Amino acid sequence: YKSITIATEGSYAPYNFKDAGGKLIGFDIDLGNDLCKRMNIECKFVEQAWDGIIPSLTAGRYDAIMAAMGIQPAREKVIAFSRPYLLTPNTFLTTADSPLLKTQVAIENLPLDNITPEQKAELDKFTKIFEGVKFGVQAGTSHEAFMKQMMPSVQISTYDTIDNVVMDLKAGRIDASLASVSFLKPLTDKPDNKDLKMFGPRMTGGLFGKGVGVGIRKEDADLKALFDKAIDAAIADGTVQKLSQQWFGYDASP
Ligand SMILES: N=C(N)NCCC[C@@H](C(=O)O)N1C(=O)CC[C@@H]1C(=O)O
Repeated sequence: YKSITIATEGSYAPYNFKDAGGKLIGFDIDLGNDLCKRMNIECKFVEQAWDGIIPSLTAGRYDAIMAAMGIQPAREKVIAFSRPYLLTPNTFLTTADSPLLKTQVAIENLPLDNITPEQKAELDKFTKIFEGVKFGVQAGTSHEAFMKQMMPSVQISTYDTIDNVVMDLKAGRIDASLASVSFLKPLTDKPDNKDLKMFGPRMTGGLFGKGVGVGIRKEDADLKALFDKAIDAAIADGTVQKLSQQWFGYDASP
């Protein structure tokens, strides 16, 4: 390889978004550039809407995806992934005045790989509390899949971008949402968002898979091996931890 094009969304701060000059910035951009430097590959980042991000990769419009993409089992049927470059659980979001905040959480860290009767009872409790609660999630995500598969009785609205979900939550058009802690913690840490709060179990596994990875075509085994070697090196030397603290305000490195 000499040069690659990496697609990102540009609507998921602080992983990938746009600066004042309209340039793509974020953890995914800084990490992508760092990995390409380690691989000795010229790096170009391109903006791509979420709906076509995977088919544009398999159609050969670009070489890789770095766009806060969970290493999701359903996506693994279509594309390959690098080893994880970030780890995160997933949790709920509501307003600071919501009565949902008073809900007791019985299972703080809830793994979904092998749901026990105890874990199912906790999911069922939140499903019942969510009756009559209007949820909003980003379309085409594991958050949409979790609500449709694990909480089908809950009213759900899907949105083109997470920015429109947050806008409708602030406006009172929806009552709650679901996204990763890596997205929600920096969002709720902003003084701009003192009126928003994370709540509920912090979920991992199951349909979410494990970690965030670089999406790569299945046939590009050499490119995956190059990314995996570079990611291992960037974790080992503290680069992923450094960039995670810079963008997220905490260490989400594997
Ligand atoms: N708009 C974007 N560029 N990405 C949205 C990814 C949302 C979701 C996913 O992959 O479907 N995520 C998870 O399931 C774990 C990590 C990731 C997230 O919410 O940060």
